[PDB]
Amino acid sequence: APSHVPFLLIGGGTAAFAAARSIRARDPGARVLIVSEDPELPYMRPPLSKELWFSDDPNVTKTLRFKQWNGKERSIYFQPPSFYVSAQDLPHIENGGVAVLTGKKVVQLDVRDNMVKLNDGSQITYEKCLIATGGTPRSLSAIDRAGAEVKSRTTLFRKIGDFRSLEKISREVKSITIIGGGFLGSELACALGRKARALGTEVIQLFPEKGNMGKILPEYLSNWTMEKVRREGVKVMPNAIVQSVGVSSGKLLIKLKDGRKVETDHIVAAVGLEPNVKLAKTGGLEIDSDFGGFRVNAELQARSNIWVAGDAACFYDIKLGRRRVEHHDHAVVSGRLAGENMTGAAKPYWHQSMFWSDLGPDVGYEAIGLVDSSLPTVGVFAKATAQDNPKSATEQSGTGIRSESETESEASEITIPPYGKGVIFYLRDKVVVGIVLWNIFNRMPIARKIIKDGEQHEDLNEVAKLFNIHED
Ligand SMILES: Cc1cc2nc3c(=O)[nH]c(=O)nc-3n(C[C@H](O)[C@H](O)[C@H](O)COP(=O)(O)OP(=O)(O)OC[C@H]3O[C@@H](n4cnc5c(N)ncnc54)[C@H](O)[C@@H]3O)c2cc1C
Repeated sequence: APSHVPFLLIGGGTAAFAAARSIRARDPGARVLIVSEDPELPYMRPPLSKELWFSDDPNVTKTLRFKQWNGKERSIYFQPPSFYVSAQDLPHIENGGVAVLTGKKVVQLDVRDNMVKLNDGSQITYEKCLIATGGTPRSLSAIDRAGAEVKSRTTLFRKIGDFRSLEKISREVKSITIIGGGFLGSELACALGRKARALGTEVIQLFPEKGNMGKILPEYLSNWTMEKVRREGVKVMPNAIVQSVGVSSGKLLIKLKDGRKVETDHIVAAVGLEPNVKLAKTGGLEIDSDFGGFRVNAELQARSNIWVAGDAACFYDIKLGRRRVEHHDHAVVSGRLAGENMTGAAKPYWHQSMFWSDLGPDVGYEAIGLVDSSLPTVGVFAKATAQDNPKSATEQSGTGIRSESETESEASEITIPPYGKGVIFYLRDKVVVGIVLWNIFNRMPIARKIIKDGEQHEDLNEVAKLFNIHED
């Protein structure tokens, strides 16, 4: 570990990588150190629950290369390992570079001193610091009460190391249970379900809601989604609240509050995240008590020379106010912006971050703004053409990272032109405050503009025609 680095990026995920890239774009002599508690160099998370499981290629667990839905291979890593310089070389190497200290954790932050201390005792001073620590998976309290035998047979799915362990479990055991009905839980259900159809084994998905993604999607589409996951072979148990987990026979026994017993060999928990804010206390840094995460100003600053980006940040959304998100898009754009600000840009974060999820190559969702199933919603559906699927969208764009194909921009203008797919408008009064797109692609710029303008929209059916017609 060097003693000092001009740019110190704490955490080695998506936000950290985008900030490193941005810093080096604006200052090509810059010396950037990423400190990553994981053994792996920076990598994107979306394939871990999607294309890596759909690959029929051997070796996938070793190589972490995946085929997109269009059949083109891509690495999980943001860049080849050859592109980084060594941490030892970074302070003096000609033209600077980006180094990663892997397997190291920042445990203390000294803001007054512009210094951090690592788990190994090392001290690093900085000029400009980014906190991009992401978040930690939530447990289920019934699992924490359970024996050591239960805990060792529970995966909190989040990293490469979890893909590798679970993929092997999937080939060894007869039954895996996913707890959580959210996008990630549902992705993993389809993933494991596909492998289990091959092996003749069992996959269960359980959650308290009436259908998959029940907190976000309206009842019709949530149920549709549950049927789709069931068509994959998965036993989906909605209305399921876990009372306890123990052991009975040679199995884990999950007892639901309603009396149902579920027997299984392994549990995967996908019940959300908590931002990694441990450094706030030594730092004296403000955390948002309502939403979680480090509070940041318009420019993503927590202090004059500390920025925060990605899952860890609680920022003021241009239209929603204070919020935190768990969006790949946000981690990329806020990371990039934080890097620009670290190099003097003084730019505010005005981005409206999008989210996507794929349940295999034939089903895709996108979301933007305030998407909460308890709001009044208006769904406008149409029938799918051959191109209304994540596969075609990947084929047209060359990428399956939907935030790249959609673009980050908002449309210039909205003027109106005089089920398998659709748009769901989420309303506050009769203002569209959020939108979900189901099998509709390359219209995020439009959805951003509709939410941004915040006009009253009486006839949402005319507005829907922007989504339901060809792109095109
Ligand atoms: C399996 C999975 C699938 C997903 N799929 C999608 C998707 O399809 N679409 C979508 O929009 N989003 C998706 N997401 C969400 C998206 O990946 C996250 O929003 C994104 O990773 C956030 O990036 P980040 O840099 O803020 O945090 P991360 O990428 O989580 O990186 C944070 C890093 O910092 C490290 N760290 C934490 N504390 C310290 C410390 N004190 N010292 C050193 N290192 C530290 C952590 O180990 C971690 O590596 C998915 C997430 C997961 C887990």
